[PDB]
Amino acid sequence: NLYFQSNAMKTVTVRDLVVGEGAPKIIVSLMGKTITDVKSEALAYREADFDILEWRVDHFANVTTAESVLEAAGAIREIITDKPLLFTFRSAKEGGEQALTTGQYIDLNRAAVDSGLVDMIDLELFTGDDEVKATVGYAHQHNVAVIMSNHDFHKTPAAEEIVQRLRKMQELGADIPKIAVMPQTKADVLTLLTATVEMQERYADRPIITMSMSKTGVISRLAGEVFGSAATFGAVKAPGQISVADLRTVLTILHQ
Amino acid sequence: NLYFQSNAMKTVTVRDLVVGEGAPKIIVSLMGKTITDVKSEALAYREADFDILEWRVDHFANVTTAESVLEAAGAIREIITDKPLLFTFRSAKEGGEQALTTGQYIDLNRAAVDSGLVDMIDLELFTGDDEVKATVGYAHQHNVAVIMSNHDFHKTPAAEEIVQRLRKMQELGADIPKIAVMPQTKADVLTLLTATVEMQERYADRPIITMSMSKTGVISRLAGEVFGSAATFGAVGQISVADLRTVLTILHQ
Ligand SMILES: [Mg+2]
Repeated sequence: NLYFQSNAMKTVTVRDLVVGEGAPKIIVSLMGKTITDVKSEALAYREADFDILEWRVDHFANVTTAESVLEAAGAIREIITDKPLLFTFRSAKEGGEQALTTGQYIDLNRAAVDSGLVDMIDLELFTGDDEVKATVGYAHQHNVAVIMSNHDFHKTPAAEEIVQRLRKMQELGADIPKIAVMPQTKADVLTLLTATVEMQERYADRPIITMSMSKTGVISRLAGEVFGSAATFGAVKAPGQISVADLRTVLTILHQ
Repeated sequence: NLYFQSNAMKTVTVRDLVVGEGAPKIIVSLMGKTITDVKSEALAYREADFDILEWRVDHFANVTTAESVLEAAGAIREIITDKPLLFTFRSAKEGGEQALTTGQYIDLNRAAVDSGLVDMIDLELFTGDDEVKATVGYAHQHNVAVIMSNHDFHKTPAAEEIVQRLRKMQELGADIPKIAVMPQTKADVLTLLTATVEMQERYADRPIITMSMSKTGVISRLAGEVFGSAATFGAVGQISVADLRTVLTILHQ
């Protein structure tokens, strides 16, 4: 556990991966219900050309048993030994598969920070300012980086509001602010790109991750190098996801 | 000559190619100075995967000699027998390599129409309203389609102005309005895409082609299926024709 960050090139370096420099990094997510399912996925992903491995812990059936989470994290880390591992429990409020109280959610993340098996944790911006601040501090004290997140699965907020949220994430100490929004029109995709550009230009001093969801928003997953998003999600493995192989092809074609 | 057009799906069909439907089409350009150069380019492009061949006539040294231009169109057509051929003299004012009087430019396009060898001509929006109306009429009377164009190589107009130009092209009878603008900032690229969406959804009853130039605007060359541009330019920072098709296919699903 040790990561670096620079406000000159606006980068975060974890496990030798420099987020915020060069081409957008590909994040793939593990969604298994059991420990063996998580291993099957990790084995299947090991060959794929991705950069960061995200474990969606809300899909894990035994998330309330500390020993089981630790065992599954340990199993992933022994299959994917050199790529950064991001621990993500998506809350029910923001589309996650299970529900946990605020207290449990914070304890889960603190336990993931303690394990030494994860390089990063995902904390939701709207969890509560006191709780967010406390958990960011704890993660940082253990050399664990924080991706702070916010999702709107049904609409796209005004560009100014998207910018405001990303700024608040920086205010709260996020190492990498992250926002995903849902377009209802084609203009909404451009609104998300506008917000990304404005944030990068006016306020960002670290990498940021942004996305417009659905088939309509797929260009937001491809044009990060120009518009300013530092990472993008792909499936190894709906009609609005793009395969990791195809994402890598496009990113390479667009790389400058 | 023969082409079709439909305001239902907003398409123009020329030599079996349906512009405005499915994935955006790829236009490649011939830039040769001599008929021999033009022939070599066309031969080299013949086995590339592109949809429309554009002849950039302003690059042609013998443009003022009517028989030379006709012989060169004939030579291209012998090599590229199945793809639509777009005849384009880019004027000096809009970045073209040579200068012609308005009259000479109109005579050149009329001669192209008369040849029967070209499927489409490019006419510049700002050529002059009387001349544009007369030449669109002439092309149409001979079943030649018109791509009406406008370029700004140094800046991006306001979104409303981009839309206004595209609407004016429609009003003047363009089969396919086309605009290419240069971004000075990242936001300018988004302004071009915004204008594209606005035009296509609110006013267009036919295909439109839009582009934000430079490496910064590459996304405008890839995302036409969603935002509304019907075609994009490639060559056989710039993305190649092979790579362009790869990405367009990926986005088409
Ligand atoms: Mg169309």
